[PDB]
Amino acid sequence: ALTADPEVAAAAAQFLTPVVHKMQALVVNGKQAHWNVRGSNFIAIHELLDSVVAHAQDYADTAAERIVALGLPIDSRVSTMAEKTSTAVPAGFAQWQDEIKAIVSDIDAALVDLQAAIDGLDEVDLTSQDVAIEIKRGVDKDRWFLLAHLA
Amino acid sequence: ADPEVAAAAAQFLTPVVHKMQALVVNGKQAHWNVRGSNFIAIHELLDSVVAHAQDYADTAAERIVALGLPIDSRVSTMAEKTSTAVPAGFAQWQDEIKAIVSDIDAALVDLQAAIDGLDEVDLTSQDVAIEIKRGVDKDRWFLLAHLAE
Amino acid sequence: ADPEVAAAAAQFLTPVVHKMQALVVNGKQAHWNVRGSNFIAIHELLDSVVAHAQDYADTAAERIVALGLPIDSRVSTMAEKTSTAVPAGFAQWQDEIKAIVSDIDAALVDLQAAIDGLDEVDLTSQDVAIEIKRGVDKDRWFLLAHLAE
Amino acid sequence: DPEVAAAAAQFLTPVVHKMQALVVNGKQAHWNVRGSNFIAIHELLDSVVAHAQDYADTAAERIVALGLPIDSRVSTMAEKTSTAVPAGFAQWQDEIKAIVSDIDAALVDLQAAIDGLDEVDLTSQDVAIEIKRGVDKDRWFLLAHLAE
Amino acid sequence: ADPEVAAAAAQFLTPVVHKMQALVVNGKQAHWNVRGSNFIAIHELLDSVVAHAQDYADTAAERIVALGLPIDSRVSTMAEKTSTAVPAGFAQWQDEIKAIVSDIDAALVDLQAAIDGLDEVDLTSQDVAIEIKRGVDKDRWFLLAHLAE
Amino acid sequence: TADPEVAAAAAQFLTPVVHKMQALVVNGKQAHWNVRGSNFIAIHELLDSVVAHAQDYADTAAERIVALGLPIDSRVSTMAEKTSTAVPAGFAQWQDEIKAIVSDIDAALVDLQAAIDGLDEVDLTSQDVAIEIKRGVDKDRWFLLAHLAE
Amino acid sequence: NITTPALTADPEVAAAAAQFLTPVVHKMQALVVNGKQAHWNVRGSNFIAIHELLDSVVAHAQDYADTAAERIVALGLPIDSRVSTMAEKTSTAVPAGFAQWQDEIKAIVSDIDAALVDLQAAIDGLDEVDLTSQDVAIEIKRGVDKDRWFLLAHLAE
Amino acid sequence: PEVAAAAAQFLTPVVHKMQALVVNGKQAHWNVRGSNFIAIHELLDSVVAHAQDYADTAAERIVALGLPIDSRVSTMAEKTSTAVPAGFAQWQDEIKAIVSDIDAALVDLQAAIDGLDEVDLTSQDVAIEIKRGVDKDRWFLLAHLAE
Amino acid sequence: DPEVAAAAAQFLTPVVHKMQALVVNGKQAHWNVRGSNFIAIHELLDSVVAHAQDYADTAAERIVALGLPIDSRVSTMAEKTSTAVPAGFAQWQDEIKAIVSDIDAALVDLQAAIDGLDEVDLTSQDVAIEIKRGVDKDRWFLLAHLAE
Amino acid sequence: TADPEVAAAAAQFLTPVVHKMQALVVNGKQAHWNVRGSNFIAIHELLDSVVAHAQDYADTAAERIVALGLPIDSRVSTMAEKTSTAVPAGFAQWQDEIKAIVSDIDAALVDLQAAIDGLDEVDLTSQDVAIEIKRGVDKDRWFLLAHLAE
Amino acid sequence: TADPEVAAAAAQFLTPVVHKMQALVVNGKQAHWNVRGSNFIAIHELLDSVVAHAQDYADTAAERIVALGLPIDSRVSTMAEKTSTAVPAGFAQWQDEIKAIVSDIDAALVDLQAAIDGLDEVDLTSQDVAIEIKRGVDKDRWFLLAHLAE
Amino acid sequence: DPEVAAAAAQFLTPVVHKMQALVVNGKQAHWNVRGSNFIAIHELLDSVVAHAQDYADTAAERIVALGLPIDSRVSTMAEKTSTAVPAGFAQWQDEIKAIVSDIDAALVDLQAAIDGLDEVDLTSQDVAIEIKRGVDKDRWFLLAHLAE
Ligand SMILES: [Fe+3]
Ligand SMILES: [Fe+3]
Repeated sequence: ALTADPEVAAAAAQFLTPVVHKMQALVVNGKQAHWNVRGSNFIAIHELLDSVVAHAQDYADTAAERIVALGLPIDSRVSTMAEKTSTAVPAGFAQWQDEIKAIVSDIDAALVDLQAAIDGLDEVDLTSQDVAIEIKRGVDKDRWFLLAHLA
Repeated sequence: ADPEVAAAAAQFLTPVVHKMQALVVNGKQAHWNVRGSNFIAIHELLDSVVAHAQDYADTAAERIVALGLPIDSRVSTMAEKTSTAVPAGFAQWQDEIKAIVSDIDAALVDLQAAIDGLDEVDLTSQDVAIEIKRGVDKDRWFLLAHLAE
Repeated sequence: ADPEVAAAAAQFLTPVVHKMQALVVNGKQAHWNVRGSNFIAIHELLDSVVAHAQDYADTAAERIVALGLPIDSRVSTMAEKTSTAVPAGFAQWQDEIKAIVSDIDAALVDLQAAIDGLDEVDLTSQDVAIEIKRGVDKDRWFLLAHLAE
Repeated sequence: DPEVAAAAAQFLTPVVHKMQALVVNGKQAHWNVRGSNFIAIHELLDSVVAHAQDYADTAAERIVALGLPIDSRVSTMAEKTSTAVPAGFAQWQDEIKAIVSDIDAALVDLQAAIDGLDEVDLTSQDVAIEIKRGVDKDRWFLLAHLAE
Repeated sequence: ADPEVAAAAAQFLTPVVHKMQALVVNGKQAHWNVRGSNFIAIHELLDSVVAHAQDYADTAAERIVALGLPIDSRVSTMAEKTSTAVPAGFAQWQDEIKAIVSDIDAALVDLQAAIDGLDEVDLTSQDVAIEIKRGVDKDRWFLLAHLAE
Repeated sequence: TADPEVAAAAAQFLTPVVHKMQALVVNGKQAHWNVRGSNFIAIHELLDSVVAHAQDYADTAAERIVALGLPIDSRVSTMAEKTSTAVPAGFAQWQDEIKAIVSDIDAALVDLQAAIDGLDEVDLTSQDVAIEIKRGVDKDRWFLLAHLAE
Repeated sequence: NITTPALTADPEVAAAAAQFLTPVVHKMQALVVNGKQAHWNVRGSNFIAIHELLDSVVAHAQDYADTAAERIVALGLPIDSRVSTMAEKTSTAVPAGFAQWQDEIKAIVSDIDAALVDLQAAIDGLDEVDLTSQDVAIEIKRGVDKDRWFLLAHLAE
Repeated sequence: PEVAAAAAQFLTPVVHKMQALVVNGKQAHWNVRGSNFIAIHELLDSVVAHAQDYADTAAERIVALGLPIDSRVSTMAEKTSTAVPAGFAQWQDEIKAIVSDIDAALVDLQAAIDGLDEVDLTSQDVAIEIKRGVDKDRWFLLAHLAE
Repeated sequence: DPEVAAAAAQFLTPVVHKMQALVVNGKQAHWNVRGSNFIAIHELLDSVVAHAQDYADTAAERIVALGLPIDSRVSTMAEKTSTAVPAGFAQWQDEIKAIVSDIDAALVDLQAAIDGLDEVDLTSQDVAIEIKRGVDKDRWFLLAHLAE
Repeated sequence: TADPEVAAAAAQFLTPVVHKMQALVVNGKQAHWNVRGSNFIAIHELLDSVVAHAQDYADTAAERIVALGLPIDSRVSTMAEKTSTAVPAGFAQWQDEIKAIVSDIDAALVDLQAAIDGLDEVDLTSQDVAIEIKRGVDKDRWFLLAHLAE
Repeated sequence: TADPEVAAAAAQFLTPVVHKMQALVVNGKQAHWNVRGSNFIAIHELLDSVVAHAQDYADTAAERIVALGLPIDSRVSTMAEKTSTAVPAGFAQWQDEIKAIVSDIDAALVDLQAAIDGLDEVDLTSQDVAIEIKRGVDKDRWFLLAHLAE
Repeated sequence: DPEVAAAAAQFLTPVVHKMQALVVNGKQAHWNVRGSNFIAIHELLDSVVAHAQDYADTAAERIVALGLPIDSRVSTMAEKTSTAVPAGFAQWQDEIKAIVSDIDAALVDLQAAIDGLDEVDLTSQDVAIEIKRGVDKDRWFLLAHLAE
């Protein structure tokens, strides 16, 4: 996809690439939490986590395709993703409160990156900014549904 | 209940979870970055490879957990245990297919070991491995038939 | 037919029909009577268990009938052949879960014996028992996961 | 008082037992039915079973919503119900007569629930009236086959 | 017509409209502000209670309008005729359940009054109240079972 | 982590949106039930869709507030203090129902436009919620109003 | 052979259903035919809204005829709703050709009014006799009362 | 007016007979008895839903061309007759009675196809489509008596 | 014989142009219609547009299926068609009359196709017949509103 | 190394299954069109369901052989050479169509059991394919034959 | 009382169409399973759609014959005597699968046109069946052949 | 402020015209496309067409909802619009290139709308941004085919 302004494409890649890596990692780590969660709220949190993962897969895809449509590649191979990301999700079985605290922590780091994209794209490309804004609304809502459980 | 039955099954199935889950991530990579004369049909087919891979990853991982054992499928553990030929950047559809087929071949090696090895251990977990192997053998053919020429 | 092939399946699949269909009735009982902080999630979870049990009971019974033998699964015969831990009246969700898992664990013994017993005799009926065991093992995990810690 | 909750359980409890028993004995007929009408009757019996399970759930939960438990364990249900459904294979005409006989007994309980709840609780009465409309229709779909 | 039939419908169903419509708004209040260990299940359950209450308000109101009489359920009038135990802000789920159960109990008084009052007047409008009462009694149990023991 | 000031300022802009939208649900139903006249079925139906949109908008705005970590007071008593309606008490011709609901919508549009201008310097994510609500509300207003054009 | 289960299990309750629901079936079934006539022939400024609203009134009337008829038959007595009988037992204000939508509405409401009289008589006559059949009449009266309002509201005020 | 007139001449009998078939097929559906009850009760409902569609299609064809249709119950009854029994009947007899009503409708359908042929091929297509469906329905019914 | 394809192209091409034009001009009437019947007519015109797009597709694909190109570019379509749809806001009665006038012109061409394909290609003729059935019905749905 | 015997065995054991399932589609359609008598609608529909299942089993078996890298010859001419039907050439009573279809099914079950036996030692993934087809076909058989238990 | 000529003409002109469409299901599946090369997935899928359409057309044309009171013989053995295919025995490139399929479709179209012309004086209802099948087959043929336009 | 509605009409009007023209020229390309990618490109063009028709409706109804008419008659649309889509049969690479060219022109107008609405009306700006996001994506799906 060409195109007209290499500066617009370069800004989208710069601000949206970290969003892709963190959303795609949240699919893999969210799956881990969903399989390994235990305790009194299992079925609800098991299912809430699968929701979060479905959302994160869709956000990863939207952000990535926005980049590619502007004519730049994205490297989101597993090795790259793992170099660029970190998770607090436990290695094995864990009580639901603890999986929520871990997922909320990964969500918090994605939000830092989404907010950086919103500010960064504001004077360069409002169309790519809108992608980060839409992702941010969905993630802020997921974060509330997770965290409401701990209050 | 024999805990070595569950542990042995987890040992056969864990590589399948790691490889299927990496196939989801690396297939998305190929789905985003593919170019060339067959773009739309391959971009769509890779997405359906990915959706199958995610299901197979879920089926295998929840067999392990149903057997009572945890599964370490964190991003960090997955990268340590898997490797991909999917290119880093834009690539022609033939090259994307070849690389996804190579990742699949390595998954089929672990599925065949799981099928052989579960035969003496746990037939219900064997069946999970056969079911994933049927589906994966079919994706492999859909991909490879494009290069037959 | 081979007269033994049919007789082996009635013998191994019959107790699965009886326990699966008893699990529909006692599942409903738990579903109606369950109380406490997790009511809505467990009320629905149990409904899902009942729906699976009903499907599994049909699949096993219809496999037996397809091979040409009758099945006696009247209320009276089922009560003779089955037992339940589900309480008579209101009970906290933890206790409903333990009671149903107990009932499942008994079904699992009969499924595993059908899997072992069908192995050199009728692989088509063995597949029925395997397919039912997979779903029952998963329903047991969803129930049991609630009681960890 | 609610002696009003107690009346629901008295009049609706029989309904839960007979409907729930109809799910099991209905499935028995469905599996074991034979002969020239197999597929229409096998299907129709599966439809009667689905209805029965719904009615059992509606009656039971009406009782629980009022505050009283229900004992519908397999043992209690067997003690309080009887079936004419044959132990094994049987012609479609015989399965019908057996099932209609099981329906006729439930209908007796539903009518006693309608009459009994009339001066006590119209909301529970309405549950038994709803179930009786469905069970009356099921009985006709079955029995019209033998009309002949 | 006989104008006393429409008049008794409006007299006994109007409070059902006001309290069902109020339960939609105050239900949404509790749905948004609910907090604690059971959040997702209770947040969803309350949304279902709100959807039922909206349907019930509609059914009762259209029965009145179909008999030829108007209904005043503007916000101002509905606020004069109803009150709520739902808190102004964030609250634990046990407290939201108790507040909403309180509101349901007042609507139940009015439903039973309609059922009794419409019995020698209009059995078609009586049936509308009976249908709403069946749904509200079930909703009430779903909420209240979470608090039991 | 994240500026409580931003959240607090955003809740202030969105809170009137929630009260006005939730009131349009109740007032719109009022109009839906009591509307009369030659256009009854079309307008009775349009009002139902207006009510269903309004309820979604109330839910999106309120959920945005709570996602920012703040409570929302939308009890009936509070909503009645902060809102008023032109919808008649009883039976009304469809022309009069449209003019009343348009007047209620117009007042919502004032709060919406204030959210949009004010959130531009506070939170663009919250501002997008208000923009999405105003696009739908604007459209609903035209569908109502086009009827009176002649 | 045989003979066995009775087909008409309660002949007095059967007879009450047939006595009170038969007129319901004939008028509901007639409403389907005459509703379609109005649906086809309606003209004027409200054409499309009215054309469609008449189509739902027709679909309701068909389902109510079916519910009423199958209640009678389930209880064990036949129903004669052949075209010749329904025509003897029913009449319509619906015009023979094209008619403006207000006049179609008035005609349909007049046919619904005659149906409502039969439904109220059924609700009253089944009251001490068969509450299950009564419930069928109540359910139909609720939906017919609502369709009457939808039609009639158009002519207010 | 010529095409409108031809449409009215040929499709009007189709409307009357299809709408009658709805009412008389409903009668057969309620009152059918016998070893084949469920399959025939359900098959008769499907014939009734087709007949209602066919009436609606033929009727709107006439009206779209500018002529009214009188399909009130009194007019339909004056123009149609049925062999459907007044009460309970065995399914073999409901099928013979319904196939009789259908044979009558087929004669009017074929007349409409022959008569619209020099006049209006678009109205003629309505008659053909109805006939295809009604021939199929007649076969589903009649196959049951083939032995 | 290449003259089957040529006849279809000859009789179906004006049908594609007028149906495609009706999508655009009907969208125009859809956006700009005002007055007491707004929502009903705004919806009805969307439905006319959806049908017209389908008719255009069916006719054009019949031509291409027979082996011949179709020139339905905007520029060509505009040379070949005219509309009475007003430039701006108009009352619903006026939108209906202007769309009925564009439909009447489409009917002249459909009828010429039906007559012209009669001795040549009954399969292409069936395409014209099917489109004409649907457009005759649309015209009535519009016009009935003005009967009074 | 890779192993060709796994593929050749699948083709050996699954190919009769493809041809017999595919011929059942065509002969089952024949019985479906030409069936007559007291049970016509129920049998006519039943047979359509058996044909839908048979088409699925053919596809499943074929694509298994293809996925393993080997071609399948299932042209009409080849299929006709390798298969045979008891279905009558013209109209037949439903009891006779049922007997003819059950006979075609019985022959296909012989090949499925040979495939299940033959694949046990060689390729359990393909064996599974045959087991799944056999469960469906065994059940189709019963639904048909139950009508003759009379 | 029914004209024996109407039935006989429909059997005469529609029976070849049933044989050719039913064969196209079988040979189309063969092409679907065995196709290869750069357009695999798009043609694999396009062939399944042509197979489904061919099955629907087979059904429609056969049911028209039986509705008129005549049986039809579409057993595998008869269908094979009466049809032939160019679809290859094994793996083939997608260009050659398209060409083969088009060739089978061209043979069906000559029979469709013969039905349309021959039913014109006898039975317009049966001619309509042939007309409808021909519109769909002419479209399938275009979708296949346009790939070879380069 | 009627300067708002006037801004939306100024900036959104070229969007309505070029999207609506893309429907007609997109159908032309979809009908006439040929070559080794026929079915995938035939289907992709139908999807671009369906998006374009929705983008046109969204932009036009934004203008109308603000209280201004829109002239999108065929004749006005043709005056304001140009296509590079060939008159007849063309290879899929040429149709892609022609359509992409038509999409590039729409994107200039979309960008002018985004930039021009920024200080006037953020609600109409958002319409243009949403349209631009979908149009950028469709352009990529088309153009990725030509990367070799
Ligand atoms: Fe999972
Ligand atoms: Fe919400």
